[PDB]
Amino acid sequence: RVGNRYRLGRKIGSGSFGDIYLGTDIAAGEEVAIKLECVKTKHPQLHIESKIYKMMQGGVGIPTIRWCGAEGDYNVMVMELLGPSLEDLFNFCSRKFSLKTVLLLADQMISRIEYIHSKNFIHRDVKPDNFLMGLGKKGNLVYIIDFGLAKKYRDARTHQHIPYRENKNLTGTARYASINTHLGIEQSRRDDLESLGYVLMYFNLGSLPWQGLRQKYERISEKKMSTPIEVLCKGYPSEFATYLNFCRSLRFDDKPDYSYLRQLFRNLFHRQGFSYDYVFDWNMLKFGAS
Ligand SMILES: CC1(C)Cn2nc(-c3ccc(F)cn3)c(-c3ccnc4[nH]ncc34)c2CO1
Repeated sequence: RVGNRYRLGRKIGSGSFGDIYLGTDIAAGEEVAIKLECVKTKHPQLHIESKIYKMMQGGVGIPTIRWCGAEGDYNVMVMELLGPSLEDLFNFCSRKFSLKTVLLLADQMISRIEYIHSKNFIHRDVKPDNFLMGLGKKGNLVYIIDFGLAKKYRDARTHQHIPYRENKNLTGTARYASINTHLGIEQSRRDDLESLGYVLMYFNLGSLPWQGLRQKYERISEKKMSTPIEVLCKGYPSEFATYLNFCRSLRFDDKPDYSYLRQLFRNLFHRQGFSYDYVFDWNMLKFGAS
């Protein structure tokens, strides 16, 4: 048991700096997700993440916190249960998302990243595994999770942007990291959106060119810097190359034009003649016997 109304269960995976568990609400009977961090770690970070989660509450696509406290030898946070990550669905769709599905996700993922920025934070871990779909009536709503690597980019009181600086502690997934990260440059808002661009091309292509190579981080960096966007996005609509170029060229402290980025794909969504039924690839899978 955990807290007051939550029972513990399976270990379902590992988040950034912690372990994730299935939980069952005793009062309402609903299922929940629980994060546990051992107390005696010399670098405790669960409480920091929880406060960020609390700051994000009320926004679209932010998981609702049910409880957060201490039990036994663990700090504990309780989230509403959500659906599979975009990586899970990507594998279920044979690692191939249709252009319509990619654009549908892109619109929401940009707004999730914008909302976090609107709360003075940068995610710094933008990857498919950190986007989870909702459940039930929210089955078409993309959530954003795992604020363990998040970091304030402007002062809450004055909005003063953090200074341009060297940050060589490579933090985040290498495959989707911004080139600025590889060059040991402090991440800013442009870096979250640049990482998202690599995610979108990941969905389009099925694998990024710098896949399957401390040593590997340098190799990924070299291939990322040796890959022109024209080569990376060859065969796909120009908006993806336009999106990446806009994020890469964005100034360090500049506020991104989120609306322009979303409209890039929305206009392409309309021009391609796609229905807005909000039907994803995984809603079209067929099933049967073995
Ligand atoms: C394992 C990982 C790579 C990382 N991770 N971490 C969490 C998590 C859970 C509780 C919490 F308090 C903080 N994080 C979940 C998570 C899983 C299921 N339903 C959820 N709802 N909200 C979050 C969430 C996942 C999923 O993907």
